[PDB]
Amino acid sequence: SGFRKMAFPSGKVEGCMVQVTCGTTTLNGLWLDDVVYCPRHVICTSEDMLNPNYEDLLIRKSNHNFLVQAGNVQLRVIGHSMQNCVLKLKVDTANPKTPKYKFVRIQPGQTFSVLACYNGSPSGVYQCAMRPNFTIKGSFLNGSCGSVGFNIDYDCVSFCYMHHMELPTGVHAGTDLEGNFYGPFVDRQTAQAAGTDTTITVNVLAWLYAAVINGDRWFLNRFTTTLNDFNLVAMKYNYEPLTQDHVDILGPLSAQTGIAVLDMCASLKELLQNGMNGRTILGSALLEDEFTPFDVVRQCSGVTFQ
Amino acid sequence: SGFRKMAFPSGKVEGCMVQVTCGTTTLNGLWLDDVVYCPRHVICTSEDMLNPNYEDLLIRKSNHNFLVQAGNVQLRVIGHSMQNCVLKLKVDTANPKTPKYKFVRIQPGQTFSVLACYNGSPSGVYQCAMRPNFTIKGSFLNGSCGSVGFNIDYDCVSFCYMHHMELPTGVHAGTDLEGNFYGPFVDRQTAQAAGTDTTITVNVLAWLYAAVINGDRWFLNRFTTTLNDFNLVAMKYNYEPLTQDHVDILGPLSAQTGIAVLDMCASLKELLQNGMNGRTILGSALLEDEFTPFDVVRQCSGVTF
Ligand SMILES: O=C(NC[C@H]1CCCO1)NC1CCCC1
Ligand SMILES: [Cl-]
Repeated sequence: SGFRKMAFPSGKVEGCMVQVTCGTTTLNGLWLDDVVYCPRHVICTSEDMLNPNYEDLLIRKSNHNFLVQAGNVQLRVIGHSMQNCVLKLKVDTANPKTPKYKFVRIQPGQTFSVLACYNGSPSGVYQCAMRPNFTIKGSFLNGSCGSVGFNIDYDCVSFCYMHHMELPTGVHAGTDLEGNFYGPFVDRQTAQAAGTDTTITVNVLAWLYAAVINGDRWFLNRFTTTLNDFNLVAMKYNYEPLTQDHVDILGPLSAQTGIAVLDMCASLKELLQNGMNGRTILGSALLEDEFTPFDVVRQCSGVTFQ
Repeated sequence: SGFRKMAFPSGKVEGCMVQVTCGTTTLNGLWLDDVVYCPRHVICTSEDMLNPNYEDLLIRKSNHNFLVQAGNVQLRVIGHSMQNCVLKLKVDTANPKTPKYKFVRIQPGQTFSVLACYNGSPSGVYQCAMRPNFTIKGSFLNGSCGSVGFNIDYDCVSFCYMHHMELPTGVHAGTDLEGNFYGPFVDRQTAQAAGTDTTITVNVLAWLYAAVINGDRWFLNRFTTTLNDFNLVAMKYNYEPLTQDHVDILGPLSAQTGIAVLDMCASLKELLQNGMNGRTILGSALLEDEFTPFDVVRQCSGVTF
């Protein structure tokens, strides 16, 4: 039993991290097979920050303007190309530590692990979610660009995020491993701001189901709600609307606990109205929204504590 | 910027985990050099666990009674012995992925990373604190025994914890890697309860410093206090006493922020007496106590391995 923010074991990703330097700029790259992936903004100088013409800057680079270092080894770059906002450096050696891997673009609400790195070396691992406003609430310092987000479902590493920048409110933005930004952001230093963020309702509901599995019952009630009435209330607290898709996703947790999804929705409406009254749920005095239905089933027993 | 509960990268430990089976029991072992470490309770039947005589159970066993699997490879056990509540299985092959390591016993208040494992496969990593009552608040299912906890210093892994059991309240108890329990626990199926727990004051202060570094400042005030005055308040709230060593350890953060420890102590006094008055700190409505001063400096400085 117990319930914790849990990251994937980072080892398979650790063996892929390298350092990339171009000019005076050093950041992280991801070395899979014979390609190193990194943010294309590595090729910018100071006057290129507002309105870089990436095609123009890249054509001006030779292979030997890129210093790539894997531990103590220099890897020789033998080719370069750009894909959207990611740079792809061809090197003369395939990474012998390359895991089984794939690239996946995720949707808001999904969770993943981040391996934060500086100078091609891992600093730490933690769990994040893609926020509804397409940002992530990370922990990143200068030098952390090129750090990646990943899942490991069943021996294969699914890469879903690469870190590019910090926005003015202190939240983070980046791309998939095909170089497409999450959300409306661009790799320019022009003024940009995240939209107002909301709470990931389906994830909160999942976490309430986790609480019940771990033996909490204090927040349950005898009421139910229509889906529509729930949404009208929830939106007044800056909660995301719950779709029928979301209702379906919670069906297994519903069945394992014997509490219907709209039954649980009524608990959540009550909690938003009353607060916790000095109590906690699973070690929090807030409603947690960074655990998916899938995370909860994976982390929990298949036996409820009644 | 930003601040998260962050584990050490687990790769160096992932390469050390194996599966150990004795009779019908499978759990995890730690393979370092030519020895596999695991909980001694692996050898017990259900009946045994009520009142075990480990000495007697162990002499009765031989090498071939222990099945050690590292992925698809069977290790040959060539010897066995017990040290406290840990079993040591000598194997015919040194682990070629053995990292630079040592065995270290930690103190209550200190944090570490747990690599939760099942059937010898790493499953998840998370950061824990050793509670004042010597439990950890972990996340463990059946098959997790023998999972380990550790810190990293440069390239050196310090192993500090091996998971043995769950207590009735859902908290967890285990040993150091020399088999000595943390806390007043024994490895048998009998009635055991954790003592009443306390809050780790120096860690709360470190977290308030992390909040300030990240621009979260509402709880700061013009006041200061004395160790004596604070401790009298704190002890009233089941907060551990703040020692002078604790104050010295916070010195780096006090200097980096311009909030002196006793200045920050005055803020924490008010939070205890008054609550958070509807606010949050670093996205929490509780006072978090599972980050050490060292944790905060490391995370906010960007130390690497
Ligand atoms: O439908 C999903 N995301 C998009 C929604 C969430 C906020 C508004 O739009 N599902 C995610 C949660 C479960 C795993 C992925
Ligand atoms: Cl997704």
